[PDB]
Amino acid sequence: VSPPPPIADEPLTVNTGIYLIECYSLDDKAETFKVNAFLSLSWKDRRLAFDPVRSGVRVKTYAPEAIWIPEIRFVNVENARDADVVDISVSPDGTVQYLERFSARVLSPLDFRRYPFDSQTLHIYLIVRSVDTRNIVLAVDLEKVGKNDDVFLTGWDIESFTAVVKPANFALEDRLESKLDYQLRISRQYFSYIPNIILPMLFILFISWTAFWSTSYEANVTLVVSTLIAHIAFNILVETNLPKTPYMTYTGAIIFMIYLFYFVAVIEVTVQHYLKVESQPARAASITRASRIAFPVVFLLANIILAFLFF
Amino acid sequence: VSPPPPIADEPLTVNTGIYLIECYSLDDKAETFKVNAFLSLSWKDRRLAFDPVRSGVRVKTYAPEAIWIPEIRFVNVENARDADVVDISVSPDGTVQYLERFSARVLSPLDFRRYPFDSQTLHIYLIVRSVDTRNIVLAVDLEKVGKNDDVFLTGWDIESFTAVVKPANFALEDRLESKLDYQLRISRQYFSYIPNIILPMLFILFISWTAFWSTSYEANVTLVVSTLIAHIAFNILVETNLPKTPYMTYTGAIIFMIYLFYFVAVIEVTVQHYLKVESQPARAASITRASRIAFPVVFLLANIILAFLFF
Amino acid sequence: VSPPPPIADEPLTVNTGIYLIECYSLDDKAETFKVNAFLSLSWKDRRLAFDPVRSGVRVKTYAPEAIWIPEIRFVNVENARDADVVDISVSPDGTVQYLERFSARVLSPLDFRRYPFDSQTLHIYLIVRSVDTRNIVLAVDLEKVGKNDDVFLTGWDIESFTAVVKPANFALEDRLESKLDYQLRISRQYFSYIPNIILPMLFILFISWTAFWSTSYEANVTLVVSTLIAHIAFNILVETNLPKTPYMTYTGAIIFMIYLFYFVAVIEVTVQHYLKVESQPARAASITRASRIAFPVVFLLANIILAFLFF
Amino acid sequence: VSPPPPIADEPLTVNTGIYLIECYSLDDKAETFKVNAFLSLSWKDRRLAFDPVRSGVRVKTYAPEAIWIPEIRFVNVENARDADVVDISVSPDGTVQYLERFSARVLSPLDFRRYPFDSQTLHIYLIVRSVDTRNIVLAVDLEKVGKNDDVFLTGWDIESFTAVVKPANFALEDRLESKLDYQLRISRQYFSYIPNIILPMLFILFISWTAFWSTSYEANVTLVVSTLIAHIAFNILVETNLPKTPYMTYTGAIIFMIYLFYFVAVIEVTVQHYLKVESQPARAASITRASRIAFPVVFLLANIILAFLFF
Amino acid sequence: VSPPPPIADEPLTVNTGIYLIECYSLDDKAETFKVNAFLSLSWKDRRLAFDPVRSGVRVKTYAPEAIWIPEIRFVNVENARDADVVDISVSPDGTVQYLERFSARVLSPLDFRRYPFDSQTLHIYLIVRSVDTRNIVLAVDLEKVGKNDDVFLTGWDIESFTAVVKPANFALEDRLESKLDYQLRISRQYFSYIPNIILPMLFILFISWTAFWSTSYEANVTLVVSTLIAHIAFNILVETNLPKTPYMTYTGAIIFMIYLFYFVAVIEVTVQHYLKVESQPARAASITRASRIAFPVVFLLANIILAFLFF
Ligand SMILES: [Cl-]
Ligand SMILES: [Cl-]
Ligand SMILES: [Cl-]
Ligand SMILES: [Cl-]
Ligand SMILES: [Cl-]
Ligand SMILES: [Cl-]
Ligand SMILES: [Cl-]
Ligand code: NA
Ligand code: NA
Ligand code: NA
Ligand code: NA
Ligand code: NA
Ligand code: NA
Repeated sequence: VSPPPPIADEPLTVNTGIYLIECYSLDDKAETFKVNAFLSLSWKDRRLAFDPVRSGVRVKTYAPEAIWIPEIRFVNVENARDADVVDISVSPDGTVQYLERFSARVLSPLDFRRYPFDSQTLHIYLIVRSVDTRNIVLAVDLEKVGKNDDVFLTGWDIESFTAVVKPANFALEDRLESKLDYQLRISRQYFSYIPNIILPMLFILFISWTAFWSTSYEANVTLVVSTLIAHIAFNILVETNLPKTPYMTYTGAIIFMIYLFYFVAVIEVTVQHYLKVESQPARAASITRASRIAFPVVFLLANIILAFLFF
Repeated sequence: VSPPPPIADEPLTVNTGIYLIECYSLDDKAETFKVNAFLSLSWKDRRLAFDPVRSGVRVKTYAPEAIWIPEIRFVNVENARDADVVDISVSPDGTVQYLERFSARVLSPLDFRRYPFDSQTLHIYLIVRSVDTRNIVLAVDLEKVGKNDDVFLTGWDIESFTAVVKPANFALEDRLESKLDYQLRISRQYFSYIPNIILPMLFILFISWTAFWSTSYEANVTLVVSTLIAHIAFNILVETNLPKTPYMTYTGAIIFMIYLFYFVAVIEVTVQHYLKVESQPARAASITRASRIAFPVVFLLANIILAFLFF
Repeated sequence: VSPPPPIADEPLTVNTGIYLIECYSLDDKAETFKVNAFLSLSWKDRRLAFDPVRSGVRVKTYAPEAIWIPEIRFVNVENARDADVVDISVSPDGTVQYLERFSARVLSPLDFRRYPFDSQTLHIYLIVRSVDTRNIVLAVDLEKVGKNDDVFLTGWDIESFTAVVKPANFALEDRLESKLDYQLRISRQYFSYIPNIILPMLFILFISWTAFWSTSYEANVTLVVSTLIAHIAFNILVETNLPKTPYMTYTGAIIFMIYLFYFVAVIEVTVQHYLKVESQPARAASITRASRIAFPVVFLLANIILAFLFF
Repeated sequence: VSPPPPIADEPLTVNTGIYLIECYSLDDKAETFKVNAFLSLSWKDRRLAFDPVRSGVRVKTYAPEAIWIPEIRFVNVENARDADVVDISVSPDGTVQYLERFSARVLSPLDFRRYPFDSQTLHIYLIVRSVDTRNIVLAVDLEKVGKNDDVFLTGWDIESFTAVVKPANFALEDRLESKLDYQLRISRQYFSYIPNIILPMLFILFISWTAFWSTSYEANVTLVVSTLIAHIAFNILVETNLPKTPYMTYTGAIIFMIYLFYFVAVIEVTVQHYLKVESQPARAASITRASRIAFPVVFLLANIILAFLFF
Repeated sequence: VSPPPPIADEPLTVNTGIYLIECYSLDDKAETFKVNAFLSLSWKDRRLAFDPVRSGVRVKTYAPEAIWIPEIRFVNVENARDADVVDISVSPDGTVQYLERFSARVLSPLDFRRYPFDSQTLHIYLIVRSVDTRNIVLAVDLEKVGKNDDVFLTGWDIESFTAVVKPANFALEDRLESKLDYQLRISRQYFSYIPNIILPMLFILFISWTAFWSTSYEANVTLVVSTLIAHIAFNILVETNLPKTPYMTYTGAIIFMIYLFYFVAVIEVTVQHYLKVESQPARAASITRASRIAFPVVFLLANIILAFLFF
């Protein structure tokens, strides 16, 4: 089969629409998500036109094999989409109405800078390669772009599913390609991070600061070192749920900065002891008393500065 | 092939039934379960009707290709179901009896609020898209709905497998859709959680409270900090078996609240020592004596309040 | 094609046989195992009978397509078996001899009560659905049931591979189903558990009891708390290799009971210190001296009681 | 199609050859390895004979479907090999030269007794089932057996890839089976084990022995218990990279024996303290002084004995 | 179908080109990466030639089945590539322009010597086996070799994608083979390693050195042993993200060497205590004072030596 012939030299417009059914498995480490939706395509093929009076019927159904169907592919998919044809319907003028149900693992990158208080724009790129007979251009039928109300992405809030109506028309391997951008705007449900990582991490830090109300070196060493290891466990736990970024993430920055607080606490604890042993507990008392105010104040200000830089 | 013709303007009723053979792999993190079942379909096609005297036979068997079969899909499945046709049998009046054995990974969300003392309703949604010739409506043939006696879902108790007999008939992409709700009611086997997580977690908490019968700061610091680290390991272990929820789970709440008890124990231990050093062991004795009653009482009441809010 | 016709009203007997070539991947958590075997089927179809004198051949080979083959399925399989036909041979009387090679992930439940000193009976269920023309019944040709000598299941000892010769006939969706039970009897190789989990776990417990020969509270607290944490690690390591059971496993019971020994050791250590501080070291000495005998004796008797209840 | 006809009662010889391209994914836990190779087959089928003077073409090419091809299977594979036909060349006498390139997950058992200083022989078993027309026997055309130079198996050294030229001809389910043995000899690259597990494990053990130059019970308890916990982590780490064996592995034995050294160190530390408290530091001094020589000497001799038994 | 006939004895040149659409999943442990590209093939088949005047058309499209297509395979792929034909276009002279979109898991080895400051050259090898009619040789059509701007390999910087224009022409199983080398040059984004592994690891080491400003053996033992355990946790975390190499990696060397610093710190701490107890605190003071300079200086020089050997 060959593509439909042009009336004049116009390109063939394939109207598209994606309707999300099931949306799942957003892998932060892999920067992938799995989709399960409807793909609706529509184009005019005059060769398929018929008289509704003479034929009796208002629409004609065809098998994919019977007629010409545009080879529509997804750009950022991992493997080729799994698709199953729901319907192919021709109206008297030759307007073909294709519908298929598909599933694909889509590879759209993520910006972890404000993690876990981040929002993402997932992309689904539809593309079409022009044949030698004629150039094929994509379009968005906005009435055929939507999503189910049940559509739920675990640990995420789905904000919008829209399409950038003007396609990107460009050359690739000496043939004209028409790309379309479907954007799924989502925002992370940060709630669980608070009682599971953030608050536990702050509690262990404040426990390390009880060393500023203790003269026992052996007890302080235990307090600051033990809590530093729990902080190491939280750093490891966090960096497992995330990929290696060439930039600093919000949680990454807080986690990193807290190491400096542990390091300075070890110095204070060491200084206090050296001074006490050197028979200068008065000077050690001044340093310990100051640290009680300095550590919370510097922690609170440093956090104001970080939240400011990141948001 | 085309769909059966209407005697009048009535829609075509496809009677359905799901009989679960094997139910398995309930992933709490993914909110998926795998199923292995029979899917039975029954509809009347007058074109297939025959005389049982003239033809000799009582029923006629057909290959799927020979006749029209309604396109039945599952809504909340992950990928398209794996199905294999068991039988197609036509009765003299034209009543078709389709049977297929399928497997699918079903995506039904879970409510972890009362975890691990939760009960779930897993859903299997059957759907059908109306063709242009005529509208297709689903029905439940209750005699062809069930579960095998052997059906076991590891770590769960299977309560019931029923179907909401009235379909959800609605419009989608300008065509009628008939959705059916098959509900699998299950309840978690919480027993293992008690000797593996709950009791070990309570033992480590009570061990931290032996610091209220000790004047040794060095020993108390070790007792409360060491047991706090074991509590962190239990928090990590628990949050691995579960997905990130935008709400508080029952175990999540208890685990979180227990951090506050560790934090207040560190404060008491610190106050006792400061007072002893400040040569006020009488006042430190009053606080330590009070804590011995306060901590268990507040723990017991806080737990009564939590169990009340959650159940 | 249609099934063979009955000489009288008798059902059609399909003689079966499974011969294991490779047996592997027993997942304790999933209660699955992978199998790679031959499935052999034999039934009489009089329509296929021929005179060996007139025809020239002793046996005739047919492609699956050509003749009627009974639809045999596995009940407890996860997904449909992967099968490849080795041979189809018809003798002069019409006796068909089918052979295929297959692989399947079989879902047979396990009894972890005596873990890791448990024995299991894995099941492979063959089933057949009767058609409208005639009822189909399964049989066991014992000369065609066996296993290769090389057959090895990693971490397990293969005891026997037999079949329950009388099928389990029952009605399902108003049609006769003939089920067959192939049983693979295996027993766990517990050897590794001894130097990796059991002996390390006992060593850490005995180390906690060296606190009964020490008056140093700070040292005892460290001994009992540190070893309790290593016991938590062993509990976590063990519960990862196993699924969540609604019953107590043997290792689960020992692991649980050992927590009580750690809890009572913390109490003794606390009592000894309180008494020493209260200037009653004579009474604390009596308790410590008693504990030295009590703890090993109660541990040894409690273990005799457990081994008795479980074996 | 039928198998080629004989000249006499001679069996049909299918000449074989395996040429490894890619060798990878050696799973120690699963005792599997993945292989991407060429499987070459050759047999004579006089029925395919042609005159090139008349046919124009020295050799004739065919699609697998067009002619009879022996059903050659692998014994020890997990699932059926993924194969793609490269070439089928038929010369005028009727000699078929079959080429395919496949990938398979071969299941060949491993001997971990000398781990990580072990050498393995991985097996790839080719098999063929005789048909009723005539018996089929396998052969090795040594000119078509080899491996690529680039063939690298991560963490292993590939020594040789050879075939046992004489097939194993045996009876199975009353039909001749001709099995061939292809052997891939490999030896583990033990180097990473030395700086990652062996030396770290020895360092922590020697650190525990610094307790023989310390009179501080509190410090000794910390030294021996802390280092014992690091040894538990190394035991856990090692047993994760390995399956549960019914025998003792070399690393398993060293790891196990080291527990006894920790247990005896705890006894010495306890004895020293009891004696010091009992006002017998002279006797405690004798035991501590002896331990300084005993522990390294017994460790060194025990290791000589183990290396001797294992190698 | 047969291959195109030669004008003379020249081989058939198949011009190739790979253009990467998406590049993903670089597994350091497995030494694999997944690719999704275009594969373009061009060769002349005079049998397909046509006059543009007489035929009207400028180019003729064909289905893969209609015409002869060279069997191009990838050497270092894991399983056979997933490919889907985009276009086949024949010019009047008989020049075929084939295009297919494919996905494959490519197995190219990695050099972890400078990890995580390493650069890699990933390879994609295209190969072709000569048929008996004529020899087939590969070529690089540089205008049809490239990558998309969006191409992102998580945690890596993509430097270049080029092809070694001269193929490797060699004999294999008595037929010629034409191999082509496509090289993807990438360099690791080491930035995340600094705040997550390197700086945390240095902080814990410096904390261990605060023992040189403390006379408390009990506190020093805790400082050096606790920080040694956190270093073990970093060694384990690092060796999980990497495969077992027969050479020393840069991070591996630093991690290893740091163990020696912990071991010498334990010795110093032990010597200081022995001397203090032996009533020689003056000599212990000299050693402790020296260690304060020795440890940082030796650490800094040893690191200069390592960076020199590795870079
Ligand atoms: Cl696609
Ligand atoms: Cl479906
Ligand atoms: Cl099956
Ligand atoms: Cl019954
Ligand atoms: Cl029946
Ligand atoms: Cl095979
Ligand atoms: Cl390939
Ligand atoms: Na078409
Ligand atoms: Na149909
Ligand atoms: Na059949
Ligand atoms: Na064939
Ligand atoms: Na072709
Ligand atoms: Na301590």
